Amino acid sequence: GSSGSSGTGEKPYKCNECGKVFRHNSYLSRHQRIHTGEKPSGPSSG
Ligand SMILES: [Zn+2]
Repeated sequence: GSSGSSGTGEKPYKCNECGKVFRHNSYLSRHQRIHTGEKPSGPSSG
């Protein structure tokens, strides 16, 4: 799971939820999606 307070990769774009690394942000943002998604707790955006 989340084993590592701070991770350093060879790419400027790396996921924190899983840890995987990507080349472009687009792929990162779209990917992170698989993580996000849950009941609304606090008002962030609307
Ligand atoms: Zn991820």
